[PDB]
Amino acid sequence: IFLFHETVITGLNLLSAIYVLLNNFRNNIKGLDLDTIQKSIIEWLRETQAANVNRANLIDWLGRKHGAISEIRNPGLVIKEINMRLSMVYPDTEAAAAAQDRNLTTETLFAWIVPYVGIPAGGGVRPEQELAARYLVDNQRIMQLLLTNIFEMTSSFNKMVQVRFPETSTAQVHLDFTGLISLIDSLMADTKYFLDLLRPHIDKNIIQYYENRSNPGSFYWLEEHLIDKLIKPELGLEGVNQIINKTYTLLTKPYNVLQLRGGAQRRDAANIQINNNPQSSERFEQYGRVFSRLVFYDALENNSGLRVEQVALGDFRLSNLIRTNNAQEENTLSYWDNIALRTYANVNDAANNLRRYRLYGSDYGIQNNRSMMMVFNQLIASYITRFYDAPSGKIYLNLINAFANGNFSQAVMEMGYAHPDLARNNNVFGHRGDPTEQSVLLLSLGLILQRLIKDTNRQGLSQHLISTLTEIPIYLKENYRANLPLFNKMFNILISQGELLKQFIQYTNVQLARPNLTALLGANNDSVIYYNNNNVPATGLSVGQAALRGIGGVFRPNVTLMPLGDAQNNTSDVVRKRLVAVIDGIIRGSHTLADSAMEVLHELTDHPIYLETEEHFIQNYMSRYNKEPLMPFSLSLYYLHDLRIENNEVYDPLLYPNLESGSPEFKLLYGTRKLLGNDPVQLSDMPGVQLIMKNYNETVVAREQITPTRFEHFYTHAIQALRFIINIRSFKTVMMYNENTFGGVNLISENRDDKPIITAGIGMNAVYSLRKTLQDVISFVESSYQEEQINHI
Repeated sequence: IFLFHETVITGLNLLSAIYVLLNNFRNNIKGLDLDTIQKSIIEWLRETQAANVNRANLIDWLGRKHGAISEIRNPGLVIKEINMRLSMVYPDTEAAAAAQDRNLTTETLFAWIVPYVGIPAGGGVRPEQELAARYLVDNQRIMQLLLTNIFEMTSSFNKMVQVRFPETSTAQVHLDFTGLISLIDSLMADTKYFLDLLRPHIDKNIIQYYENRSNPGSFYWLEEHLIDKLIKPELGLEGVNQIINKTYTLLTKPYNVLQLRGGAQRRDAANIQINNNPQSSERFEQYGRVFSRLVFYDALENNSGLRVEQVALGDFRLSNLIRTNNAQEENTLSYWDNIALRTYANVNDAANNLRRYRLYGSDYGIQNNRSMMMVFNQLIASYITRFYDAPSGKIYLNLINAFANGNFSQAVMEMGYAHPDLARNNNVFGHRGDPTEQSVLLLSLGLILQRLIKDTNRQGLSQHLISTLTEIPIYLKENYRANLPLFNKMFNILISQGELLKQFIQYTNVQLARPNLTALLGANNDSVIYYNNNNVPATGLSVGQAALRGIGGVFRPNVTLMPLGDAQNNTSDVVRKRLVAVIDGIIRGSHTLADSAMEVLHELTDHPIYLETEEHFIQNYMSRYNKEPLMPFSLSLYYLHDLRIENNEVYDPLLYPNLESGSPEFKLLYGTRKLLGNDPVQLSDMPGVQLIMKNYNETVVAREQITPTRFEHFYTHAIQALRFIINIRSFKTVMMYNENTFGGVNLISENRDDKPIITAGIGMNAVYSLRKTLQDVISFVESSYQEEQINHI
């Protein structure tokens, strides 16, 4: 009964979770199927009357099936918005410098294609219909969602799902699923094996309840939907890969070009025509804005597309260190009062008017600004916050030494090598140029770390630093144990995202040009930050930009921020070098902090045993109750619970490294820390898994017993599946702009028509941890009365 729960039900829940993710992945990729979208648009133009040529009619069309051409789940997401200013996507193909380019929108294109509806006598596609298939599709949105979905899915660990680039004639991108497929076969075989073994001792009704194909989440239901209709054919996984490749190829292929000039008086007049003499850059869709947003920010949109409201510096716990010298000295952090005479605001107006752009926070995890740079800086913020003990006012030096005194000593000790996230009030974030490899750290966090390394008391001794581990409080070492692995894994997720983006940029022909930013925004060609007819030069000499009294500004030209520039400063080659530079900076910082986290962890006497709620919990439980606490592997599946949604994006507080020692969330993280990691898990690292095995073999006779190799194999496959699922939904997905993506879908439901893992309803087949609260799980472990918990199961 207990063993059945721990083997059959656990394996069925894990396989069902794998199916949910794979099926949602399939639906998303089908939703971004560019081959179908283009062919359907051409068919629409072939079969539509001239009067019905409008975006509404096409949206209705794509929502329907037309012969072999499949419907699209969400037509409006992949067709350009009606008023999308076309110069926002196609670089200067456009003349953004006029008030006539303003009347040039997708509406103009729909008005331009009216005369080229219908089929020529030959039956072949019109050239205009091929141009319409290109220019009417929101290609940038497709590329963004495709990249994000792939990046959520990519699972190089355990060689599960590997994104390989075979650069042949097609712009080839392949998702090798062999590892995940072999793992699915393995867990299905193990699930069937324990079913066969336990059939004689379990009620026939229970076995049929977990086997009958009509019951969702049963073994044979999975054998139908997960294997027969997904892994090995409905659209199979290899067909999904085909659509991924074809879509990416179609996104990056050469096309014929239109001359997008227009605007007689309104948006239904066309100076548009075929351009049979195009520049090379126009034959290719450009995705510089998309990649920019993925890395740091998309400067073209309001506030560079970020959520950056000016807040008092004291919103952050460590605001007293957003400073320039010791606490007892006179602060010099200020802002430019007048640029003509280069005067600084005085102490009072500086301390009262200075605001921080809220790109990170101390009280929450990653919940906004899911770009690589801002995720990176928010992780640093939480890092310093969690490990700086306020009552003592100390942080362990080895945590930050390599970062602030080593690889990133420039961003912390020198000025200009950080993004300026401080300014006087009534100065919005605005439209901001590209950072460099050396300005991916937020200036505010750099100043904090500078204060952490350098601050000294009146006797010259270090103010904030503890030099030896022996003097770290106990609970803080517990916090180390539980949170440092999360920090390492997350900085490595950033590294993996950056390296994979680099492989896409390098091993495919994608063009990464930006539009004519200065024309669209009306900014100066020397402007490094522009917002509402204010031009911030690369010197940073603008009223309100942060500065240091008596020394100068926080901007270093050609380092802090690049000019936003015109189309010529926004070519695919240029933006390519800029994106890769920012990526490399993120990667270097993440490597350094991750190595430091592991270094401090290695110095600690860390022997994680599965579901110890705290140090020495097992031995003390044995001492008090003379028995070994129940720690079934099933409880780890609690992490498969529904993620939290905020502003349509998932996050997971349970699996964010800001947890506090002794809390229930912390106890789960402390118990499952090696299980969440990437290291092999031996069966002695899970003592309750070994005890349930021994207790079942003591009852059954030789023929029906289990080998420590069959148990080791099942659980190796149980570990891998759980890690694959968790790494998708709670990490890769959470650390990226994930709206309209598959990674964060709920795996659980109380409706069996909704999900194959059914909790608290007709068809309920979920493990104990998915039907109960976290407190129930922790007490499941820490209760003396084991018989009543076994009675629960």
